[PDB]
Amino acid sequence: MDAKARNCLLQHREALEKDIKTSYIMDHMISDGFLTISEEEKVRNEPTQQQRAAMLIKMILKKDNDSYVSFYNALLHEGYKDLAALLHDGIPVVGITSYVRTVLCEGGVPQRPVVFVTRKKLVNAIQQKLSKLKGEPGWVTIHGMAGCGKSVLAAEAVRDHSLLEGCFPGGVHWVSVGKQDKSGLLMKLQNLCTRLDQDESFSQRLPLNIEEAKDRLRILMLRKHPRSLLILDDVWDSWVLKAFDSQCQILLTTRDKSVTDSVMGPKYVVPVESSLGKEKGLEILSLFVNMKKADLPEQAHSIIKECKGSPLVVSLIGALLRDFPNRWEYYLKQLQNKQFKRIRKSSSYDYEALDEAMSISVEMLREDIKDYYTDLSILQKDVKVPTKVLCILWDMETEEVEDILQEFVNKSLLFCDRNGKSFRYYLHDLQVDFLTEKNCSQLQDLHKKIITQFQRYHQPHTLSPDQEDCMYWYNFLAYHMASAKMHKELCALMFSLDWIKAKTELVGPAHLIHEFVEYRHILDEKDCAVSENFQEFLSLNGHLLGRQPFPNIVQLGLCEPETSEVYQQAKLQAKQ
Ligand SMILES: Nc1ncnc2c1ncn2[C@@H]1O[C@H](COP(=O)(O)OP(=O)(O)O)[C@@H](O)[C@H]1O
Repeated sequence: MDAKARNCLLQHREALEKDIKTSYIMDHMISDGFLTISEEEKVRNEPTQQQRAAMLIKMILKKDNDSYVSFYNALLHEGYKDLAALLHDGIPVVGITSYVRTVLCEGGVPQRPVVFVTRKKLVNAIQQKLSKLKGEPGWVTIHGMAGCGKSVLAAEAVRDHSLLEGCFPGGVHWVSVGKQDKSGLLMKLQNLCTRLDQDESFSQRLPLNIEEAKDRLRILMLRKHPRSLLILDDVWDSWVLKAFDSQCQILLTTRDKSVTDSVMGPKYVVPVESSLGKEKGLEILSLFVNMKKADLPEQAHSIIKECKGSPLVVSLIGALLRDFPNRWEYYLKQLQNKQFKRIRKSSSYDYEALDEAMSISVEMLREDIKDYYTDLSILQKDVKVPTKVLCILWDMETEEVEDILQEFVNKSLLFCDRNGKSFRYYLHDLQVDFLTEKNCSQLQDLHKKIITQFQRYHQPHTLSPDQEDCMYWYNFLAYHMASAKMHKELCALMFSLDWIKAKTELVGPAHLIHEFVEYRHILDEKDCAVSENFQEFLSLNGHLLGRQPFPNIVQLGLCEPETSEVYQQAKLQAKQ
């Protein structure tokens, strides 16, 4: 390579080694043809994250100008903005540019699926509607059935330099919404407000209710993110859309086109066909198995027919065929002879083919990871979970956890959004439904497992927002205990001035109040009454909690009726 390049590479090596995770970086470099499979295997055998990184950078140092740029592009693709900035210095000569790769990563837009086929006519129709917004507020709605590929479409539509530069110089921000209640949407809006004001030029505290969050979003889009697009993935209710109605440009996906009825301004719509066509389905298969479409066996056309146009199902089956290469007849027959049993029968969706594909794929998991996949049945819809949460669940180190999860990801059984060093894992809604149904009888014990494992790494009072899993536990500790039916632990957590103080000072009272209401049904008569004590203490004082300067929770508790357990706890602390 160039002298600029090497000096620059050699110069930033320790910075690179320190921070980069190599797995998805190498996936890109392999695809670009600048890194071999044995080179990957040699890197993956290094015992640690940094030694994997050291090994790779050593290999790249003995490599041409194009590898540097490929590696540069993997860094942007994977969210290593600041490390790539240091490599920009030494960049040699060699619709998706570096600009697109950085803008989308910055906005948290999902990377392309493991295997990806173009859908040009749909992508162009979305881009055409987005180009009609002309720097003014408006709504573009992508609508169609669950799993038809809307979110992949929305991400591809913005994966374009001219559109981005010409229409949205302020960038794009992706919000994963899904089906939400008020406190669920609030959690999403709080996280969004944090993302949109990183340099902290506006309030350090979170919005504490939907009205405040709507207002803060309005200010951040006006003052920080003018001429930008907000992308809302999977909106179920028109009331949710009103929370975002703040003079913005919005692209959203939905199963229900009527979600835009409570909202005003320019409205454009792109219907997505319920089924991927035969040829595109075959193309997905061919890319998974690495052959030309015309060289596919005869079973391929039958398999596509059995997949009923669902790209998730086609992908599950394609990954199986890649993994077990001469079994086309065997897997066609399993798909035709459907053995899986849906209890929660009907839906807004035909599960038949997805259930069977999931069932076959899960069955073929090598035996020492089958139980790990079962554990993921406790993952919720529309929650992207940080690696650390699974380290805790499995008592394993980060490298080992991430390796196991990549095996699921590579089989389309799991998804991973990468922003540089931060890794977050999620399931498609339809996969949550499958696991919940498959493992229904284990679900309580799995929820109990996470609480048991959490209690060896943390204490509730030990939780701090610098750590990557912090908000997961504030948001979902009570949820998991209640799902585990662990009434004792739930009471010990929630019937606590300390917990109220800690949680309200971060996120305010609203979710807490909802958790008291939602989980009260698992409690005996005695604890149910104390639940109500705490709930009314929070509702009474709800305007005060989480607002700086923070109220004295002991003083507030001493204003509760003397029969109240809140008062009795407040009395003890006052003395102590
Ligand atoms: N263009 C595409 N090429 C390859 N796979 C796709 C494509 N679109 C969707 N998929 C597959 O289908 C799954 C579901 O797509 P997604 O966009 O999440 O659907 P929806 O948002 O409509 O529920 C993805 O995780 C991926 O496996």
